[PDB]
Amino acid sequence: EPLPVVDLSRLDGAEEATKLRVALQNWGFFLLTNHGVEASLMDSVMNLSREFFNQPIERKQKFSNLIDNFQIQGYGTDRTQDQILDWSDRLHLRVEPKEEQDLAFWPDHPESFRDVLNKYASGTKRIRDDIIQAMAKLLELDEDYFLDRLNEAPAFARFNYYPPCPRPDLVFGIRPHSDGTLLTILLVDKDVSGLQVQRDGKWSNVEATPHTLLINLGDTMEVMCNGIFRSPVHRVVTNAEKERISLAMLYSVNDEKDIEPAAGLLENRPARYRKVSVEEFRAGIFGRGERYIDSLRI
Ligand SMILES: [Fe+3]
Repeated sequence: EPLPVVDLSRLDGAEEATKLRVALQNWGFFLLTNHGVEASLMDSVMNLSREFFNQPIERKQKFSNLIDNFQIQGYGTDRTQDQILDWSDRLHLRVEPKEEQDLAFWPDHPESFRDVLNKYASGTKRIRDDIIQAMAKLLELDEDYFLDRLNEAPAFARFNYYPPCPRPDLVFGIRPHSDGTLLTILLVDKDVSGLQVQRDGKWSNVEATPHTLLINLGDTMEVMCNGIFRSPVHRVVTNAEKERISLAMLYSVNDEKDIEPAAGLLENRPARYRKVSVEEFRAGIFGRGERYIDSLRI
């Protein structure tokens, strides 16, 4: 079976909005086409990123994360826990709110890197709003339910470089996990991403065609939608033949309210998840064998 394709051009109107529902229900991931981000900007994100990661280690470490919160920023794969078996180099940048940016962690070379990221992040923010408004409608909440919870909310840019692994094995790479976000927007450089999603025990490949985006909702959305849609467990395996690049835009909600299923979804529909503080939600998704939001089922 093929990866579901969702056309942002047509996301109003039952035909394409229902395609989104059957993709959220069956795959958890979907491929987004006609999303309004120009192809040459996506190319630049990928190419300038590759250029940043192919530098000598000394240049990259000038942006290395500092050590004295949970969401570490800068260059490295630390989480006294460097993640050697990820087989990956990483750059993590807080992009939103724009006020809270810290340019000491943004690469100054290639010269365009900052401007290209900020340009691409304006496009994915708009995609986030469109996707999330469609979902509110699917949930038969009103258009702007989440938009209000998305004000001054954190958004991170996670850049991944995966050099080839001569000895691929499942102990290497990104291990099975669900995202903690409200929404995740992923940009990959090639038609081999290594990204896989577990559906009813089975792992399926998630591949992007040229210049499309891979979207999934995270655990924040699953609690808020009372599990009507589920945050998918996924992993990124290693590759012996090619190098790979990706950028994930990681969209969370703000500190204001608490994380609980939407009241408008609760008498024949009891709440599947307990309410908890955004501060306790963060600590639990960063905080392991068992999956955090399971401990919220009740
Ligand atoms: Fe993930």
